[PDB]
Amino acid sequence: SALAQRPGSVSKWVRLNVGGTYFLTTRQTLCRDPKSFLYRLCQADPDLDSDKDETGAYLIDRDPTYFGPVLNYLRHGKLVINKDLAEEGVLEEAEFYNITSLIKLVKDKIRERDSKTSQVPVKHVYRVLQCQEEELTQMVSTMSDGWKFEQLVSIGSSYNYGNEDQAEFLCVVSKELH
Amino acid sequence: VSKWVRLNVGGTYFLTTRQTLCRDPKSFLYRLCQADPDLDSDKDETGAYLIDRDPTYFGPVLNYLRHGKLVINKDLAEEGVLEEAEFYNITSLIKLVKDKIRERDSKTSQVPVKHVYRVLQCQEEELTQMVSTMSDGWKFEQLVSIGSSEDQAEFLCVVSKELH
Amino acid sequence: GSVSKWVRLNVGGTYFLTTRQTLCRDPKSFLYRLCQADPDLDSDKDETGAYLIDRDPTYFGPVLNYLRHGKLVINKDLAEEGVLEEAEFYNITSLIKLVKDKIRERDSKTSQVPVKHVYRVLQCQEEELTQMVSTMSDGWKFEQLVSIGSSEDQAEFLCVVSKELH
Amino acid sequence: VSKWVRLNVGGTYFLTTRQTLCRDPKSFLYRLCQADPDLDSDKDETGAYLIDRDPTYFGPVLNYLRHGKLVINKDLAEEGVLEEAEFYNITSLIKLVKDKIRERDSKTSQVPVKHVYRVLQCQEEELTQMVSTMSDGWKFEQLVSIGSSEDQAEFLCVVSKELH
Amino acid sequence: ALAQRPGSVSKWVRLNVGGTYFLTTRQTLCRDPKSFLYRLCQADPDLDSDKDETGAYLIDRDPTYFGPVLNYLRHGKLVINKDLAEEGVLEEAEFYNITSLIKLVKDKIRERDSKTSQVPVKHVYRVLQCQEEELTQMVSTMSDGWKFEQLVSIGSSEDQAEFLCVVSKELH
Repeated sequence: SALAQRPGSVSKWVRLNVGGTYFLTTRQTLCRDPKSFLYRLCQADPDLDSDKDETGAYLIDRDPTYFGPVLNYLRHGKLVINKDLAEEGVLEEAEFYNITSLIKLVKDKIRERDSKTSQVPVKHVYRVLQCQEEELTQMVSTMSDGWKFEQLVSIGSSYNYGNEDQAEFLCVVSKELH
Repeated sequence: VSKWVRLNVGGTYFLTTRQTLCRDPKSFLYRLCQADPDLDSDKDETGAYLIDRDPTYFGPVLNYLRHGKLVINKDLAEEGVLEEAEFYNITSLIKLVKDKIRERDSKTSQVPVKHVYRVLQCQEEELTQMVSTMSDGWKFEQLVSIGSSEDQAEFLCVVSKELH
Repeated sequence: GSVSKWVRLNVGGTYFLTTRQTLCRDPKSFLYRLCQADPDLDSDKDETGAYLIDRDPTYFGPVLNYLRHGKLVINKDLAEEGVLEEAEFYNITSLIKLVKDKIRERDSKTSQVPVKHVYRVLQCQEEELTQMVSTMSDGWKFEQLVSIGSSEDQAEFLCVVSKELH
Repeated sequence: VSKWVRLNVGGTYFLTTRQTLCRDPKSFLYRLCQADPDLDSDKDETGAYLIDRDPTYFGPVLNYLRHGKLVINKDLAEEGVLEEAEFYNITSLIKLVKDKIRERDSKTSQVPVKHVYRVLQCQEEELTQMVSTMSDGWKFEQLVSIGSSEDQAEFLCVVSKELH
Repeated sequence: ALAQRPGSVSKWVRLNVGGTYFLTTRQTLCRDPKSFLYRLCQADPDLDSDKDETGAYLIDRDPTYFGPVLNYLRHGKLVINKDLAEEGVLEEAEFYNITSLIKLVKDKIRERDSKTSQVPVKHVYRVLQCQEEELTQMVSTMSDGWKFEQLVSIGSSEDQAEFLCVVSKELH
């Protein structure tokens, strides 16, 4: 019944037993955000000397898989998620441990990808080129790079009017905008 | 008399508290929680309880029993979850697990987001203008004459939009 | 009337625990010899008790799952071809069927057949044109439309619309 | 020189039988199948042989030696297999993997699925029919009036078909 | 009591990176004299307290990104699997200070973000002209690779012609 704490109670290197798969990290990493459950470890908390085991690991009834990204964040202040981990189980772990900074960023991600699908795609831009027939072949083959043919449409077919008169063709052409 | 319980699930070991293995008291797991003299021999030398089931699927099961949510990693197949939910007898989860299966099954739809349309009208003079100026999201499908000889039309013109 | 219940497998390095009884679902399979406690494999047992098996464990999961619950559970990363080979070596006829249905299921899914279309020509005068196109039922896409004279009564326009047949 | 042999590729143990490692006698591994006096420093406490390489990619290789097939999990990089194949020197497997890599590279590059076209003809009355009764797989492209105000043709109508 | 450890004067070096043990040879870690690792390579005294109860040196970083690092060293080539986050490697490269790696790791991060290639693979366009009678023919005896686009009528009520016809062709 605690006479005093245990020889490792302040060690540099701390062993966590996050739900089964043991983790390794330096006590001081845990002192990054001083409102987290884990900040207790950082400060030698004597309430934890019954949730430590045989190896002197700290125990944690939570999911080792999801924990990683968290422990990394504490290590360098960055969000790392492999492409198969499910970000919501990262949220649930961010809350449980209580890392106010992180939780903001996870829920940023969660929107960022519910955004990522949402779009109206490729804001196409259109242009109406006009020419006579005598240069139709020309106008079509000498379009600019990237632009596509959408439609063209006659404007009067069956000889002219007088010693002058309106062009003869339109042509609408498009381009992407990625 | 320990708060903690080790589980040898198919081979790999799992750590968790007596407290988490009784959130649903009809389950198999509940007996462990209850310090049962009928699952004593099903412990190994290091103390764990032995459980002839694949663990890679037993993950999400144990998470639910912790925070009451469903957490499935993109690659893990739901169908393998369900079997473990049903083997362990955790009805509330099974409900959730079959809702995921119906959830993502119905996504085979090649049934697209319905395009709405509009039929614009303008004269020749403001046609180039009309086209280039075109508002946000609207694509161009076709235009047509109404004869280039009382206003009525000079040109008509169709255009589409997505509505997801 | 003995009950030596549990047994450890050293499949390819990574251990496995499963009950004697699980390994007696297909009595024509290699694993049935482990189940009967065969003296001819006492020298394929290491120190820790387990049975040595010179095969890939990443794929031996699905195979052992079938013998627990009689179903085919395959994660999306694991390639089914590897489940087949293991299924053959261990010799689980029932399973070798199931695994070979999966492959033909999927390796004939990647064959992408053109979508069929149904096509109709409507016909609507100028006034009621706008109305026609913007009201269209679900699925029906636009295709073309043509003036029939652009200038008595008749019909003013026609129009082709179309719809997937998935 | 027993029967069973333990490796230790990159710090994650492998188990296999002498017999699997003699398949190719011009590969590094072959020395571990004979019982080499000069690869006995590189044994550890557990008796296993030590190998400074990456055990992710080593699996496939070791598989090929057991049953002569190139099995790969979908996520893993073939380029990493190639490289581990080469190191160990299995000329058979380097060929199989350099097949796999050519087999899927330049995947995203098809010869332009050629198109064949027709030009259907009809009159006022059967118009609706011609379109509504179109052969399997042909697509609509364009239709044309021929002078709308003793019979002749009234409507000409182009149509395509993909040739996969 | 004898003399020395059947395994002290050893080529082999155990790391306990973030909690999952890695094995490698002294000769491997030394590939870049500038890196953090180069020190454990050379059995540094200012690290003899980051070793554990069984000889492996300790590193507070994430193994699941380490891998690639320890590979590049072994064989001077960048390997990452399709599911690992390329960004997370950059950090583990920058912490260890492997300069040649950090030029590669970033070049891949460009390489695939630098790949919105909706870049319209080009099309050349032509304008054909044929009468009514030989209008079915043109369309079908049309050359290899060309597609149809649109066609436009020219005056229905002298031999010349009666229809234009636009037709595309891809430029792969």
